[PDB]
Amino acid sequence: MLRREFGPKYTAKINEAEENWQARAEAIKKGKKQNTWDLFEERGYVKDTAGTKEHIAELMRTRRIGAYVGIDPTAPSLHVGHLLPLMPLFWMYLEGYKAFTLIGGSTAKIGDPTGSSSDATMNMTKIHYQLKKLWENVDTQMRARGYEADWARKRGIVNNNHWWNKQPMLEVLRRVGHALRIGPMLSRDTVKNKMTQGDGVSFAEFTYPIMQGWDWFELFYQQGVQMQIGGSDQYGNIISGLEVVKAARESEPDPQERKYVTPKTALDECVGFTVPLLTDSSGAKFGKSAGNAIWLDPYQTSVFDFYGYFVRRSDQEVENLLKLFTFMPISEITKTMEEHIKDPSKRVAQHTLAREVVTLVHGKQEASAAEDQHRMMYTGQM
Amino acid sequence: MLRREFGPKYTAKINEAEENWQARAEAIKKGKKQNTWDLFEERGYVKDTAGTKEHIAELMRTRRIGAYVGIDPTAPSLHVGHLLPLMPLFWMYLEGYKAFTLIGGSTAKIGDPTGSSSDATMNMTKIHYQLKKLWENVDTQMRARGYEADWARKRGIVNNNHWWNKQPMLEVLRRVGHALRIGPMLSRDTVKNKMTQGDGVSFAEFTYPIMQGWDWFELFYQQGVQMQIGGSDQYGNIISGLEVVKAARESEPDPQERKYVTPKTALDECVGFTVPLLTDSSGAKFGKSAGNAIWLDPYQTSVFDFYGYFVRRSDQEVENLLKLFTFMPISEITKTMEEHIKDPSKRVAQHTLAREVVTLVHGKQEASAAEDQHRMMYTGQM
Ligand SMILES: N[C@@H](Cc1ccc(O)cc1)C(=O)O
Ligand SMILES: N[C@@H](Cc1ccc(O)cc1)C(=O)O
Repeated sequence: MLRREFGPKYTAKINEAEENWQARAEAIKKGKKQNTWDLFEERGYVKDTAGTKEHIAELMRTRRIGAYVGIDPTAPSLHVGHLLPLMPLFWMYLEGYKAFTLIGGSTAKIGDPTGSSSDATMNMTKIHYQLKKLWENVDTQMRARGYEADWARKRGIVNNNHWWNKQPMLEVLRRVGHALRIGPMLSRDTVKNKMTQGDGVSFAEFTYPIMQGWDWFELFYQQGVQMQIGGSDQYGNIISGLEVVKAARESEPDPQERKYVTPKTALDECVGFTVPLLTDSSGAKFGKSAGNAIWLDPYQTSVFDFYGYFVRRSDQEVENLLKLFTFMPISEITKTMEEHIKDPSKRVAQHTLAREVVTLVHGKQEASAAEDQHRMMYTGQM
Repeated sequence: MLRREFGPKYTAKINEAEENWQARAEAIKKGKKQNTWDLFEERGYVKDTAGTKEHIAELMRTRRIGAYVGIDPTAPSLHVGHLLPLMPLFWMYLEGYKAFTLIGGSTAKIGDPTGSSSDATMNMTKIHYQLKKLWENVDTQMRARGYEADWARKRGIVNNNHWWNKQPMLEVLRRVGHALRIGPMLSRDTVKNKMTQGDGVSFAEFTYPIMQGWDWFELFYQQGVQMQIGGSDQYGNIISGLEVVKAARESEPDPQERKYVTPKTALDECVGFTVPLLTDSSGAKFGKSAGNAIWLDPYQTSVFDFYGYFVRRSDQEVENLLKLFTFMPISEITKTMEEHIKDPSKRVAQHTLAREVVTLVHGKQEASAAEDQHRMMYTGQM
């Protein structure tokens, strides 16, 4: 598909960015530079892919694509469980892609089927605040990890209420509703599970993945977003989302828009993947400690208790978590584990994980103070 | 539910209309006047009811309700098959109810699952034209059948593009999507038929009865329409429509609107019914002659051929069709059949049916000329 028209000044910068991206692409082809896709694989972020690995790898190599993660504001704080899909997104941002965190302002009212507006508006506000705060810390870490400035690197926070507040139903149905079949939607475990056992599925719940697909269409249209990264349970939604985006791009009625939105080549298609489901060996969900989430908000979970959660991670899982939840180069993680196995009881690896994650969420100062506290002769049980 | 506020002049007329309606209601209770519901039963219009017969009868007795029939403009002309659901609607209009023919301008693009916009806009225009023309002939017949003027009697033509062009999807999902379960929607023959055999069901097709339900909500809200009359195959849609309307009325967030839209009493609820499926004893669908519809448009089906269709109706079915497709009092139909059985070969009953239906669709002059032609010594085969 053709690039849209812009002014002469923006255009020059876009061309230079494309030239830079292609030098990067050739460096990857020659093996001088690791493809961010191969980084995803090496660090353990890839569970399921919508699109082949080879497809996604070559898209990532050849194009400075946009990617996104959606988050439904179902509570006033994010918790550490939310961090997992965000990490590969943050890596792409560090690498100079365009990366978006979409707040599901409208879609949280429908609710993602499993597997008051006063409060819901407050939650939206707080999630936006927290994502802005976290994105700022990503910038801090970008700078600390030696990544250079890049004009074409982009981050954003989008709320899907931007289109859902007024998006006509008729248009959605006409642009994608004829293309989407309910059999495949119904022939997916999440739907059959909730219908056979549980209290059935509402039309709104049934429609949720169509709305999430239209979200992706809106991000593709507006920001060139070709990739969705999803939580471990989002594979089905990503598959449906791809169908919705494809239908929408193929049904664009204006021939002038079709030049920009209708795919012309194989790599114009959208792609997605999901991150692993993280549990410990006792079955505990990552980010749950006792009957409680480990919140990013210090007013819900103290920094000390946030650090505590990570310092208590098992020796079995800690290397995997260093790869997933830090921006440490693999060589640095290898050296940490080398030190750690000299005497695991010292919890070198876990203190490192804690320091790195607290540093990302709460900053280096808070991280240092929390570490000091967790190295005192008494630290609680718990 | 309370009546909305109006000016002092309109208000007085509404009160008088209500007083007149209540005198009528009491006349029905005392057996001086036939309930229009019992007229429906006597003339053969009732197939299935959404709501009990007793419910619908008492609603009709006690309230000057609004009723509607929806027609999807899938072709440039209506045909005589369309007349069947319209006839009880026209009877209500004659009796002083409020009666609407809704054109499915937006919903024809989705298509009612079974059991170009240049052309589709042209079809919309032509259907509106034809319905205006037919409604005018209803007025003519109203006057010829001795019905007196009534300020509160009302007819209208509405196109659902009036709301569908801009109606936000989010609002529809929030107001009725949590209340509607896909199991009952899926556990209906039309859906299972088209999914098991046939090429499946699109999301748009699956959503069609929700849109038709919102249509009814819009007509309830705007015009006090509590009744839908449907074609023989519309029972499932009417049941779903009732659920959508109920959900919408119960979910109204504004307490000032709830006084008007949220039901307070048993008779505030909506109701519907369907008309019979008409076939002859050879299995031919009513209004199909050879492989062709009998169109209301003289440019597609000549008046002579329209009359011809009715004059050829069987002796077995003709009394039933006189009741369904004419405004003849039962006593008049009884006298016609009395004359007819003296010598059926003269086709007295069928010429009467033809005259009456042609008179409604094409006018008395065209009816007279066509009868003259069909009484010539040669009339064609066919
Ligand atoms: N469905 C995702 C969140 C999400 C919302 C909107 C989107 O467009 C994408 C993702 C979840 O709840 O886990
Ligand atoms: N579904 C009906 C037509 C219709 C359309 C819209 C309505 O709101 C009601 C009825 C049919 O095609 O037979």
